[PDB]
Amino acid sequence: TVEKSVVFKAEGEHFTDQKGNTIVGSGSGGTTKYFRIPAMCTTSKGTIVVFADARHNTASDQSFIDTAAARSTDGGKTWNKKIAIYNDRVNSKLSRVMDPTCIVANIQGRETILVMVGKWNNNDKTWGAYRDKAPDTDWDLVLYKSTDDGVTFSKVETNIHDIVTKNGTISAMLGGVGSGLQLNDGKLVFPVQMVRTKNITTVLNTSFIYSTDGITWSLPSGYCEGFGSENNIIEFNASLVNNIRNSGLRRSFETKDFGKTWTEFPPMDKKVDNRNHGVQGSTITIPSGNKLVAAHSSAQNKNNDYTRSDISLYAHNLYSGEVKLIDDFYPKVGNASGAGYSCLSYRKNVDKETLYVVYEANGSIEFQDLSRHLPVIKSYN
Ligand SMILES: CC(=O)N[C@H]1[C@H]([C@H](O)[C@H](O)CO)OC(C(=O)O)=C[C@@H]1O
Repeated sequence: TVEKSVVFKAEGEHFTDQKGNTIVGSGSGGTTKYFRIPAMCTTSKGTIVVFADARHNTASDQSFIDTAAARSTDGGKTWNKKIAIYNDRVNSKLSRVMDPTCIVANIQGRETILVMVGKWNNNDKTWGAYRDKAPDTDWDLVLYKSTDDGVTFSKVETNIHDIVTKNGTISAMLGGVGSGLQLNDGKLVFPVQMVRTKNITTVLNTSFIYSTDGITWSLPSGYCEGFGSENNIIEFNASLVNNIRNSGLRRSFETKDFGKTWTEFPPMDKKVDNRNHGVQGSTITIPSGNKLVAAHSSAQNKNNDYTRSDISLYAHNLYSGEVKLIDDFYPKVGNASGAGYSCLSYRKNVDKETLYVVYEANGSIEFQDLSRHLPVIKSYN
């Protein structure tokens, strides 16, 4: 409901910690240096909540990171900002909570926003390098919830570290990045990515965790293949269908038996090319009369490298398999330090439909209202 705004400004934000002290980052004036990995959830009140890594010192994945949250009640025009989740502060160089996935859901009648992030403290290498232990002792996956429309967040005591430990073949697990979903039966579903222990031949796999209450979670028995593992899931006739990052063409599989076996989903499989290395992308459904349409954002990556230019919106005809570029909403070369991620959010509140996007823009997170494209996306079925 603004057409375009900056949510978090690289070298332009100041945050305080739990005691009220400023967090002196490496940006000019001690600001947070860089923002990455935006996740957006919109509530039934019309409130927009945006999470992102506040990477205080560098754009690097292995650095000092807190999860920042921004809340807008005026359609994305102004943003109220704070830290939603603080890292443990064991190591000032490496302690981090990162890569948010959010869900807005009604759980037993209460509208709740959930945010899940991975947490590390002493690991100095990329998470894919730690495959000895089940799970890695430095890792954890933490879940916070808000029941007051995004204003306060508190930690949820979960059985997630236990189901991973009981599985015995997973070194670490992370959300798929962006947003999860609530199924038509009420269950919460987080798409997940997992690094398997060193003896499993596949390093990475994709799957999901599910819960009825947000507290006790379960893993299905099967695994989808991994590719670039960041992924989202959509519900389509109670198949669950994911859409996975891959170097080159994105992949899409379907489960008809709730996570026991996955087979390629032709309407979305290999339809968008993100070229070299791959990028995270956001995929959601939009109802169109009694049919569904899948809306998707990811980078065109015209330079075929880490600059991941041209973050675009696509519509996927779930019936015919046709794909159409609806809008290249950020038609710029990104910063190779960390670029190209995005998150879509669609909501219809009473009779008002909104389609919003948040994305990485040279270290900052930008917001755009894309609702003007809904007629065109809704026609693709
Ligand atoms: C936890 C973590 O490392 N996440 C990072 C992810 C990961 O490194 C890669 O998917 C290999 O596993 O890569 C990137 C990236 O811009 O490509 C950003 C994420 O923050």
